[PDB]
Amino acid sequence: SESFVAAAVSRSGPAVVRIDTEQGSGFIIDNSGIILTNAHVVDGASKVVVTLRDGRTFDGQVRGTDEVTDLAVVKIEPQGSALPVAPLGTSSNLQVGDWAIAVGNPVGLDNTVTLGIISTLGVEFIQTDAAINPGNAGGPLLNARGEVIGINTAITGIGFAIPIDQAKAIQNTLAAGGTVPHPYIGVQMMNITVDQAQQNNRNPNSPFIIPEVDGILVMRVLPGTPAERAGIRRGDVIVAVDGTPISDGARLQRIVEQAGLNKALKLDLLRRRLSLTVQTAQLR
Amino acid sequence: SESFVAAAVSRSGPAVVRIDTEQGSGFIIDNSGIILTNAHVVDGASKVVVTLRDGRTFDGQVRGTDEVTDLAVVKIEPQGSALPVAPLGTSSNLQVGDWAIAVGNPVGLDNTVTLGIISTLGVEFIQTDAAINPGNAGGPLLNARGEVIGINTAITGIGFAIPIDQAKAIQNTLAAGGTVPHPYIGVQMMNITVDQAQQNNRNPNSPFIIPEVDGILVMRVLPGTPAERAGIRRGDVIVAVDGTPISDGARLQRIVEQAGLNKALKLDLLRRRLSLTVQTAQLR
Amino acid sequence: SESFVAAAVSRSGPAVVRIDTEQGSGFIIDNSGIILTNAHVVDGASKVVVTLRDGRTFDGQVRGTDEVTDLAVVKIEPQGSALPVAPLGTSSNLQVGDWAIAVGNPVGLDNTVTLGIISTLGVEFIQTDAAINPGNAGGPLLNARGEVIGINTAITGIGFAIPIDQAKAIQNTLAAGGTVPHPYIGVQMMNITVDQAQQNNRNPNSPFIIPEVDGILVMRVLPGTPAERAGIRRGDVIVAVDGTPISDGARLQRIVEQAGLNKALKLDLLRRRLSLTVQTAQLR
Amino acid sequence: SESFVAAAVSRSGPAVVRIDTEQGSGFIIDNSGIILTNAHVVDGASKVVVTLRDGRTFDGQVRGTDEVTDLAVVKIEPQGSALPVAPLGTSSNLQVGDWAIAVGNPVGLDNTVTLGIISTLGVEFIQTDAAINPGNAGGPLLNARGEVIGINTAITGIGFAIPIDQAKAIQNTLAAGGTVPHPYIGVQMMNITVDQAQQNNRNPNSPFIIPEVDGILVMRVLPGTPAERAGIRRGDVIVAVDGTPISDGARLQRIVEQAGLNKALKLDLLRRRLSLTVQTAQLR
Amino acid sequence: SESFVAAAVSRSGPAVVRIDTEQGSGFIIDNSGIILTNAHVVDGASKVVVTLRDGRTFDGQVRGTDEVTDLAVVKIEPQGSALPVAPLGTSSNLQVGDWAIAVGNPVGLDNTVTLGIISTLGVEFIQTDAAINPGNAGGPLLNARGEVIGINTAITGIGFAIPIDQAKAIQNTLAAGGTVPHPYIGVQMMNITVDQAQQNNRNPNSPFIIPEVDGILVMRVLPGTPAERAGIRRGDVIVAVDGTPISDGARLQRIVEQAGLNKALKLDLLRRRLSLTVQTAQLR
Amino acid sequence: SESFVAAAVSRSGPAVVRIDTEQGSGFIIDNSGIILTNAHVVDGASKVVVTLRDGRTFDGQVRGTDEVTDLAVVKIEPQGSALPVAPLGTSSNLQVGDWAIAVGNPVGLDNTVTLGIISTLGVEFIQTDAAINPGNAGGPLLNARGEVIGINTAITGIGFAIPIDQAKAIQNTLAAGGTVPHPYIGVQMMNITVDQAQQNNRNPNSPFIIPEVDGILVMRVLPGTPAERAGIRRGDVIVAVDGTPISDGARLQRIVEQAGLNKALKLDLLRRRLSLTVQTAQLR
Ligand SMILES: [Mg+2]
Ligand SMILES: [Mg+2]
Repeated sequence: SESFVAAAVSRSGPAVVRIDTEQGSGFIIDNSGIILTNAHVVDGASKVVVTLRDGRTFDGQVRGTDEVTDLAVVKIEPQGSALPVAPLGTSSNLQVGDWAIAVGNPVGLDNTVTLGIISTLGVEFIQTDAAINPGNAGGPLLNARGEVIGINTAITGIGFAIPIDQAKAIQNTLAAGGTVPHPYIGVQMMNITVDQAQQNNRNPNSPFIIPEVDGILVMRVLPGTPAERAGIRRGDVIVAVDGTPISDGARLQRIVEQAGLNKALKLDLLRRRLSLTVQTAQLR
Repeated sequence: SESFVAAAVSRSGPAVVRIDTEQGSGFIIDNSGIILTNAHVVDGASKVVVTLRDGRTFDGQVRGTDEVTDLAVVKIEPQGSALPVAPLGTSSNLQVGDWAIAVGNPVGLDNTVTLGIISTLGVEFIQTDAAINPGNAGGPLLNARGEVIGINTAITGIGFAIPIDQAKAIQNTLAAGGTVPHPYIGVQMMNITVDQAQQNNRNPNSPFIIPEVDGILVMRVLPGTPAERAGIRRGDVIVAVDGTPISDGARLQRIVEQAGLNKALKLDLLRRRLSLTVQTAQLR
Repeated sequence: SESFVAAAVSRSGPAVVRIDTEQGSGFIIDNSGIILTNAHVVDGASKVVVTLRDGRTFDGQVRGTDEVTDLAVVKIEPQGSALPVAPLGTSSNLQVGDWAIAVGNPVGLDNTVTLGIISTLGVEFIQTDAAINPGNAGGPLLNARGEVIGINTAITGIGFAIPIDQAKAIQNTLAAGGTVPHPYIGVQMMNITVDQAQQNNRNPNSPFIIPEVDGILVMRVLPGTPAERAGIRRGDVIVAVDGTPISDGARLQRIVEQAGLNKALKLDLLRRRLSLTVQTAQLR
Repeated sequence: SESFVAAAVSRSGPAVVRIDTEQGSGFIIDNSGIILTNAHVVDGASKVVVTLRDGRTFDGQVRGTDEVTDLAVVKIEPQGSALPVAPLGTSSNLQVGDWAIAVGNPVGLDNTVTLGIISTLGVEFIQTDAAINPGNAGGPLLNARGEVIGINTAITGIGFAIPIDQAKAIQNTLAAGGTVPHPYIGVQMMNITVDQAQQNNRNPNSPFIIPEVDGILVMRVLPGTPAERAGIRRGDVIVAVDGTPISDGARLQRIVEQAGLNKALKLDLLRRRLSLTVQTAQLR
Repeated sequence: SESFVAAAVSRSGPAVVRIDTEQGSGFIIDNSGIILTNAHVVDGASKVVVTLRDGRTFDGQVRGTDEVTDLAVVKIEPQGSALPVAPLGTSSNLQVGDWAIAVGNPVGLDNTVTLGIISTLGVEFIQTDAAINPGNAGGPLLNARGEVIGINTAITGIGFAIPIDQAKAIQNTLAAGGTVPHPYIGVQMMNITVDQAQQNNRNPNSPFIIPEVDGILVMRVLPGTPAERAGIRRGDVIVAVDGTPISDGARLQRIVEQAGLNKALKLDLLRRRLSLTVQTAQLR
Repeated sequence: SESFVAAAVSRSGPAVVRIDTEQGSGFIIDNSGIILTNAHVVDGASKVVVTLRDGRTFDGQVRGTDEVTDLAVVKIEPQGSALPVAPLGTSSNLQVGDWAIAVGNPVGLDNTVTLGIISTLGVEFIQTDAAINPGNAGGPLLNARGEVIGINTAITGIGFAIPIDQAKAIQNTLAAGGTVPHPYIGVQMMNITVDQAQQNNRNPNSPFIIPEVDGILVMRVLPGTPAERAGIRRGDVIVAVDGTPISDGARLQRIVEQAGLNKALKLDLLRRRLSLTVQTAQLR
């Protein structure tokens, strides 16, 4: 009778809510009034209005946002009949080609639904060709069974969603109104190849000579950052973190994250050879 | 062998025609030469050319259009072999998430087909993420079985279709060349909340003070309308139709429609308190 | 467990490669290192870099391109473990409405996948509503079983793909570095109807009077072509090829192709009545 | 003490008025309330408001406009103190390089003045590099002595002015509310040279072959005109008016004007050779 | 030998300086290092570099700016040979049509000079058609004798200059680093006519009914102003200042200025009839 | 009777010609048919048509162009009545503020004239606020007496003219069809200050560290130039030509010009310290 899409919607779309600050979608994940959405939906208003698909409206309190992840948590007070809940899936089970259903509640009285698949898997955003629109953003992304596997964002036609397993790791902290830790050092960085460095040094108009190595080229030192304060300059080649050699910027990020906030890291750089200690700080 | 899409197409795509005035698609709904399409396809030409998927061309007479609904009826003369017919479904059975197939015949010799789902259900347009293109517009929107459930229009990526059950109510009148009745009074109107009226009255630069009530705020009086002729002004709050209180613009529309053409309605308004009688007229 | 999309991807996505000249996708079609892609991906670089989904990189030699078809062949040297291969389907079995899966490898370490259907069938491009993006272009278009039925191009939302059976006819020639033959004469041409010619001649501002016939109107003589060299002018009506009457430009194309390169064709034209011989030349 | 500009302004700027319909400048040319301005200033309002530099306001009646010349006449009722008057010069005495002073009264309480020279002399517009602005348009253009030699228009930096001697020929008719005669036939026409016709006929993509002559090529037949009604077509070469040969479009214009309204002219044309009679009509 | 322009330049152009913060022109008005320019040239840098036409460079201290007037004063230390000085004229002697010469020193080693006239006389800006360019802005505007009558700004082709007599009234205060007083109340205001109020009240879509009077219509209440704090709303009609009736916004401005800073004014308003006291504050 | 502008025009405007290749102005400078104009007017056509203000047309031969100066020489054959000639002035006598008159002949039958002054004096272009338009470009720029002091170009409102004394130095060579020598080395170069180099080195994102000196910073090495072939790189600081120190790019240009074509220059550079020999080549 019903397609599998209409069925998944029937499972999880009741709990998809409209969110208005004076706008987008979110979804209730616990009978106690915990609601997930995007930071772009709510921030920086601390007061929102939630509307259930059934037309019940609630005074929503923004519990906190994490701009780095584009996630926020809103709480409402469960009065009267029980709040419908969307069941959460696991995004680590996704495969490219899995069905993907994007549900909004932009009006408050019905769901908006679009269908597509998982297009890419890496925030490590899920990519999908399920059309993602305003108002549909901040709503859930379901798998074929109707479980939440992600949170739509309005970021072609390809759309991005925050994997659910990332929200599930951040949810406690955001509900408590705390700051999610995001350590960084503040450089735009690029993996540099020796063929790329010799190629660079052949060009009379490259901005700077590069020491013909496999490394992490500092492309830019962001203002106000630990990297600027440590004295790092554009054109520096990062050759290793403390001891371990590196040629991959993505690996450097993971070393900085595993360090934590307010940790000193020692960097091996070429400018000459130069070691500098950077104090990780919170990305803002 | 064939997917369900290819099957539905085989059922109803024979009857999808190309329409040219010197362009878009339509479909034959009766063996006697009755064809449905959009008003935007044909109007305001009274003579079109119809081409069947099989390459037979016919001199088409536009029987009439309804611009308010975006619907038109074209008739051809069934000579020779029988005209293929698309079977009509029922749009009141649709659910969000149901499959949706948009078929055109822009060239005249083959169908254009796109696949998506029903995205929203409210003209109360069907929304679909089945890509709707020029030339594909005015063609049918099928369900998974191949029955017509709507009429594509070229109005993201989200597309709009006129539900079939609306055409089926208008079809006799348009085929006879009559005017479909569309009574209105000629106001852009907005539901006003007391928190919205107090919020409005807090702003030194709101255009006008609003009497702090739940009502229908007149946002604009359209020129040449029954509302202008009755003396209604921007900033009037409609408080009730005759007797019945109202705070919903959508409800006012339904009262005006249920009235009919050339009917006097009594409006309760705040400007002071003021009653005015409006004479419904045909929307054009 | 896996949808049919995820399964087809598992079948053929291993062989989808990233292609970089200093960018797009291609796919290995033979264990000996033969790779297909678009001409737009590679041309006019004769050296590219191929990356398999598994992260193995190869020094790719562009074997040749055919700009008219938008096809190119790249060869790599199969060292070590065997190159994964995508199985080729047959595009003459496609029907509109058949599922269509567009696979890229833009990064080199994973597939990009989008889902849609066959939208049109006529280069006679496959049209699909499977979203086709940069980086996803030059990759394969699969059927529901995972066989290659086409080659994506970045040419709405509707996308174009080169049918596989066309590549399969060109592949030997391109791999050998030869030129695919594309004979033409160099006219923009239009089928002219007597109602269209009388309609034209009614307009005081038509550029030229047309002899009120069914023919092939020469709309433009391209510079440097066999048609310019034969003396053909804009406004000429082609009435027949040698002996056979013609009113269809598409038929004229097929007569010129069946002729071959450096073949004289005799054209019957109205300007007066005038016969001219054109020497087919290679389209560039 | 005063430059010659300030002196000319003192002479004629009192009579420069502001004109508002709910805007631009004009000037009083007779103590009885006759005011000149542009058609663009006033049309198509029949009621304007005039303001003298001294702040006196008058209810102005538009007496008529001539859109072809961009001239209009406004009348006011001289009550109280006498209306200041600008003295009229003669534009046939102008030479290129003569000083030119453009005066407006956009506000109503002061003049706007700009200085430049006569740049070109051919409506046969005076060109000047005296900056001509909105509000300054419709005001007078003075010579170094302060006499009106033209009427500014807002048509680089080069500005256009209607020569005074043209207004002086139209003024009686416009004041009486009559229509100024402007006979025409309705063709965009071009002088054609034999080198230009042979050059044209060499181009395979010229719209039409031209009979290799010195003539008046009809470039376009305007819709609704005497030329369309006479059957003239684009690509016709006009070879002579009745009897007199012609190769100059500007000469043809003067023959049509000297004819008058509703006069039959016989045209010698090449299409073949063809004579057609055209009935001059009023340009609108 | 020299035109009068070249002579005036020789008189005052020596003292025209280039001003750079890391740009525009200024001029020395006193042998002690006092320099005038625009606020837009310098603000908000407190340190600039001055260059004399002779190539001497000085470390300039910005003494203060008045953004409302677009004026600033820069001081340098007169070492060595005496600073050249431009003599100041009087702008109250200007007449429209007087010659006007705009001098810059954008490079530092020569003057830029343009010639035009005084176009309008009302900050009450001088308008001129002497071309005013970047780098030429902040330099002096001379009369035919070479005296400074204004200060160019880069605010068609019409240019604006600050009259010298306004600078001369502000110069002491700016040199001392004080704030020039600019009292205001914070309303966009419009003179309203009874024909304009009846015309307004005829329009069903005017934002508000106007009490059919000659007054000062409050068009907007600027945020953060004395008018917002006094409770004035858009659509209020100001009928009088304390006691004196008013229908002219320009007159209200002069009453507020003559009041001074931190003065209470009583306003007669229609909304009903309503009196409100406003506390003048400094325009920023 | 006539202003001084009309008089200068009468002196030199007869010799101002229209130039068409299938457009702009030029002027006859010798009774033997020598005509000056801009390179932009004619190049790269070797055949033009000249029209005298009196309506005589001549077959013009382009004798050569110098793109670096924007100058060209056209020759015609003096048949019949004598060619009118414009007398040449001397641009080294110009002063800023001197009157300047720009004359064109765009139509062929009259002059276009605009008036302004000399705005700047440095190709070392004359700047003027005499409006310079298409068609007026390539015509002469006169002084108040009517002598040619420059050649208008269509390069605000400020216009550029080539000083006559530069043409007079190039004229023989261009008339003979030779190449004017323009030696260069091919660097975009900038005077660098120690405060600018320390300022640069403070910025973490400057492309390169600069050795804290007064020099000539190489900003860019143009492709295909003597500088690229000598191995000069972006970021090099030129410290001296052979022996003589330099901190001024304009001085370096004059040393290269005084060298001539195909001369070796020795450059002192910082990169380290480095000397390189550059072979001057012709600027193209
Ligand atoms: Mg889709
Ligand atoms: Mg000017």
